[PDB]
Amino acid sequence: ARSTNTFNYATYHTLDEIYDFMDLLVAEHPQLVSKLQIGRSYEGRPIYVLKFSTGGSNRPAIWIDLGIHSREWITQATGVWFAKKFTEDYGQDPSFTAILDSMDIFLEIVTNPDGFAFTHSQNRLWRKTRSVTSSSLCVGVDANRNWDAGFGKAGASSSPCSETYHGKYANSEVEVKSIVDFVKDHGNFKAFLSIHSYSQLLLYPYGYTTQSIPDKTELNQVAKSAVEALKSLYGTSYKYGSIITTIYQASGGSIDWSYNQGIKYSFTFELRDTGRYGFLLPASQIIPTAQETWLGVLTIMEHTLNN
Ligand SMILES: O=C(O)[C@@H](O)Cc1ccccc1
Ligand SMILES: [Zn+2]
Repeated sequence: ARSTNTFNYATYHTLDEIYDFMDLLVAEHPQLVSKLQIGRSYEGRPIYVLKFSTGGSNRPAIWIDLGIHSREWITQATGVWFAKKFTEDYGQDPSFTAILDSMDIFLEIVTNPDGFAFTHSQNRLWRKTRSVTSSSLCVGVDANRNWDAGFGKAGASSSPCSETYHGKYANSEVEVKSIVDFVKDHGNFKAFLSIHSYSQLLLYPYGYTTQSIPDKTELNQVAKSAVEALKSLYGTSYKYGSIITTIYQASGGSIDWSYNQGIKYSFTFELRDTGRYGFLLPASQIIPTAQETWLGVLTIMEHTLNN
């Protein structure tokens, strides 16, 4: 792909293709997009975030990350599509234009680059990072169990060989600490969205505790509105609710952490499907998934801009 206009959005790509895509995009829309390196992975690959902004100084922002679990390929694919869509819709879509005119969007397409490279080279279903666990033969940590939110409580495994291993301590994974430092340093994030697959769910906090968040009514109403928007295109049906009541008890998850930092609009999307293909969703479903997920995300952004 010589231009972001010739990149194939309807197929799954490797890490290099996605990193090359980032530079094409910046080159084409220098005034709107910037590439930031917020850290380096365990195996030393750069960790990149795309910043979409029309100016200002430390405008309130929206965080969106994809690919924290490497095998959920539909998420990195949706992230690439979103990056392109942002550049297409600014100045065309009134709603999206109003958002970018007042807020910045930070997009992390490949949150776990080492695991992503591993899914391409050796094990398509790899979920964790690739950090070497000292007193074990088992590699990696579930980066979505490593956050400082009920860290180590029920909903995570203490065994290094588990798919849900939480790691030695909160934020032990550089892929996680890189995000934590960046968001803490920025201090003006208003929304935090973390995308996964599969199950077709829209979740809000909490996963580590049965306690209800103080903003439950509002977040529930936003979730309802976002799922209605998403369903409007292809009829894809999503359920919504707090993590613990909807999926399962899970400790150390990112949105529990972000909400505890005061970032009210903290949500996780679990993309298509419901099990027919699961992690191996056909390339033919990439665009439809991305398009409908965009309506759900845009709904949340609109609420953020106004409240
Ligand atoms: O097991 C997982 O990571 C997610 O799919 C569910 C989840 C989302 C957000 C926070 C905790 C858990
Ligand atoms: Zn996941």
